[PDB]
Amino acid sequence: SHMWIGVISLFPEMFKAITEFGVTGRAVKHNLLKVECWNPRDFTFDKHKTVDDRPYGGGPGMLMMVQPLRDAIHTAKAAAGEGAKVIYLSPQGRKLDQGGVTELAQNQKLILVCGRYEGIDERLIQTEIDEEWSIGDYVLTGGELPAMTLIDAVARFIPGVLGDGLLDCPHYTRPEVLEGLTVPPVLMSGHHEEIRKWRLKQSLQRTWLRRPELLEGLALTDEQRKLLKEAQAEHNS
Amino acid sequence: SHMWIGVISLFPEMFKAITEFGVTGRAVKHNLLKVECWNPRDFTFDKHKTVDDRPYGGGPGMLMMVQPLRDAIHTAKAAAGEGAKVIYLSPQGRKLDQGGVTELAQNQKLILVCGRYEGIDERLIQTEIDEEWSIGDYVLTGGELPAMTLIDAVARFIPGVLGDGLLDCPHYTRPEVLEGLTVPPVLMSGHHEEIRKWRLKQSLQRTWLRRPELLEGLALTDEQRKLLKEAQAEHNS
Ligand SMILES: CC(C)(C)CNc1ncc(C(N)=O)c(N)n1
Ligand SMILES: CC(C)(C)CNc1ncc(C(N)=O)c(N)n1
Repeated sequence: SHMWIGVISLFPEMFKAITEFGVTGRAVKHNLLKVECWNPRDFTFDKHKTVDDRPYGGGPGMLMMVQPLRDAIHTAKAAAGEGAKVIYLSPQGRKLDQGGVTELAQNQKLILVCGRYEGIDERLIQTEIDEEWSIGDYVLTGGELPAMTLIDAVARFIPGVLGDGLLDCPHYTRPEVLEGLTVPPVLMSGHHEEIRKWRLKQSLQRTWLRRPELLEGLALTDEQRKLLKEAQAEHNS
Repeated sequence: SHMWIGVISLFPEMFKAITEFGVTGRAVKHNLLKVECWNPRDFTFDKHKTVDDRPYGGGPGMLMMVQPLRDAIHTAKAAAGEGAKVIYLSPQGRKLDQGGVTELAQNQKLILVCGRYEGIDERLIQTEIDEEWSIGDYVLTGGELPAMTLIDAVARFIPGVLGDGLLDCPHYTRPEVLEGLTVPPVLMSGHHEEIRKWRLKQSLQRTWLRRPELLEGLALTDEQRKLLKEAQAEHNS
């Protein structure tokens, strides 16, 4: 099953970062992921191709001009056909987490609207946007990096693109000793079950130490409860 | 005051997305922000320029090979001189928010290590990395988009790049009526103080409705307490 993502952006060439490189680049080349861009600048009619406009009420910044942006959105919606969810990315949106990625990955078509300047007219959010999403509680110069982050995250769910609430365990590769630090012997034991339990215990320990609030949201298995208790006992010596 | 950011990445051309476009592109052209990239592939010695390696303990994925990555990091550190903080980006790191952006923006030099595959050897985190940071609780195919997100966020603090804990207020531009929706008359009143209070009240209302936990962390001013009370009264009709 493939995924189609329409993007509205003043800087469509930024999207080469995901369409030309790495796992996502392969997904695009293999037609597993399609990314199509529309630029509001192409929908302007004045000589200077104006894409910003002044905010009612004054203020230091500018907003995206409504007409070119609205026309670009409508063109993207026509290209998508029916069933495409239109998303605006901003810090005022629902904060993205891996559960939200999983939800968004259920869509076969998405349209991502990338804001620049101080943002977009509130009435376009009311009339054109289905959902507002944020990649995190911080402020950027534009919505393109958030859009690409979202695309990369959801692309991992497309069948063929790739070859539990806890933080990842530590990983080791060659050499066996690096600046005096050795690989945990269990990882060289060849005992698959002991290795699985070590990695799970490490993930539980790391989540407890670094992000204890994430543990509150989990219903730990019996095995996970035991390994977490073991890790906490070792921490308390 | 300018900022220098060294980047370690297998896909340095992805960084054109921030260095060639928009506000960050201007910052680079004007020498306010410098982004310098080193690619571990350039530090390999085998015929096929191998940059991945197998994890001790088995598993489905690969890790970044230690030697090319270590050598790239050391070269970046030599180029940076003293005082450069080395950051690894992963979901196991401290979660980025605007307060964390402000902290990171105090550095004149940063080195950002971008992981690919299943990540990097834990001992390199111990021996080479000063701080681990996450852009959010979700999983991506590589650390490049997180690195670019971080760069964009901190670049906004560099003097000359640009022309309070609450969500932003709604913004409006032309036309006065859009699909039957009118601009709030206060924004056309020309009354600067009434406009300021309306925007602040809207920010308080939106934060309360969408992200009430963010309000708990704020020490509201008298004015903010009053406007929030007004907005909550209007919500309860
Ligand atoms: C100002 C404008 C909203 C137009 C773009 N800046 C921006 N900053 C942050 C995010 C985010 N955290 O998701 C985003 N989507 N966009
Ligand atoms: C797997 C590997 C860690 C190498 C890169 N994937 C990744 N996914 C997410 C983030 C983040 N949330 O910050 C990140 N920095 N990197």
